Amino acid sequence: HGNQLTAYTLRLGDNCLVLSQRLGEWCGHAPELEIDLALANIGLDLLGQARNFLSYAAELAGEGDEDTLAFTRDERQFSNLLLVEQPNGNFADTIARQYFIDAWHVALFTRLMESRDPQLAAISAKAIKEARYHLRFSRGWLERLGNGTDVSGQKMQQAINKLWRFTAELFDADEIDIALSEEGIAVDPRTLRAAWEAEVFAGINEATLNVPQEQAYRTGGKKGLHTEHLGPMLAEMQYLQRVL
Amino acid sequence: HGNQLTAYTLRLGDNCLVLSQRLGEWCGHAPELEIDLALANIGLDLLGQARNFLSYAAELAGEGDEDTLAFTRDERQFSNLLLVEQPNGNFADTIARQYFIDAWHVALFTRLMESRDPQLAAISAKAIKEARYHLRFSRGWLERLGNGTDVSGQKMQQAINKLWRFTAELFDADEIDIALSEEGIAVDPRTLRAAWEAEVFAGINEATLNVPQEQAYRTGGKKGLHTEHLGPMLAEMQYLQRVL
Repeated sequence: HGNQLTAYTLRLGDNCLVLSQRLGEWCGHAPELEIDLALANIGLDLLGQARNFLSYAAELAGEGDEDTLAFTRDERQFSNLLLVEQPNGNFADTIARQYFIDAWHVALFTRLMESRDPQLAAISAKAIKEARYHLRFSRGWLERLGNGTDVSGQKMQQAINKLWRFTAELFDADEIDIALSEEGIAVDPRTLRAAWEAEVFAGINEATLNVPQEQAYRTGGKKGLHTEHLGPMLAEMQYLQRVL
Repeated sequence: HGNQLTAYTLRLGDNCLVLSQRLGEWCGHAPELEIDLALANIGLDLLGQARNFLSYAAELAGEGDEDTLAFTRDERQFSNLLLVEQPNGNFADTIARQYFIDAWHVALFTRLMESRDPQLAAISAKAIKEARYHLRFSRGWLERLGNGTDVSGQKMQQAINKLWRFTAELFDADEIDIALSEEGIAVDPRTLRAAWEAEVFAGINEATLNVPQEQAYRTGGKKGLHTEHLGPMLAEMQYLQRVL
């Protein structure tokens, strides 16, 4: 059971760490200073939550710390969702990725605040506040791009379409999710789908765009099975740790 | 001659290119937003200078362009001074590195703008203006950190000390320097020491700091012999070219 809790805690931290790294790559390349500052702020919030989760996972494991966990594991040991390791692409692609994960975070942390694990509950109490601001930002830009010129609307629709194949993974429950949720410790991913859709489907329509059709999807992140993008990203992250 | 002019032009381009990438790594990590934007600006100036030099070198070589030069060369093919490939360290370490190269650029371009080579003269004529701003910035921060906190003057002195071993290389002349300077095209590095010392020594003492004592130094950059730091840097550039 200790291993299950460690793995659960670590994957939540991995999601934050990986996304944080992607947002960091935007620094100095955003369309405006305002956007550049917002993305850096979200990345910093995510890095902080990554520290909290990894720190707790190292404690549970009885060895290492947030740094050993963040910088000494190769992709096979990373357990983040595939959605956060995807390339930044254009601003629209980054906005779609952010909105999907932000809506997920708000739903997750809202429920995880009730966790019988006091540390997970405490972390969620702080993360929920950050997630709400992220969502306000990502949903706001989704709306603005979708309601802008048809060209920006097309770019926003395309971003939504290409990243939709990574949304289903957010709602599948594995053995760890099931065991820990029956214990009132973890949130059953399956139970977050309704809240996510209510937010996302509404946001997409209010941006005057279409919700993609459900199709076969990509998965494996929580089991250490990733896309070709994570490896290179981790090498970069580890390098930046050495030089900066 | 053709090969020497190409090598000379490329080396100046490499200095700028390598340093711009290091400054780019400071994005979002500077002490304050103002400093962050300033470093990002210097880096962009340097990247602009790098394009001019590399573009010219590619022309001289009658093959390739700035992109193939910047991205298809391994470390043994790079010709930047060792000082610019050094890690950022803390803000003081970055200020020492910047101040030393800015003083050098001002001394060099002030004279190279009178090169028999019209393209080098033109590039230098534009570069010197930018270089003056860089120097004001770096010297300004040197004076500011040196005369600041006890810990600041301490970190600044340590920054000066650890990078001093990379300053002598800026003044050694090789076969290319000598041949091209005799043709009135290049500036003989040995003749830049006087101006450089007049600037840097004054700045260091004005900052209430001590000029390190000369001793054995590191060199080889100009002929493709680099420290352990360049290889990883190039790998990072390659990565960044792929991701965004």
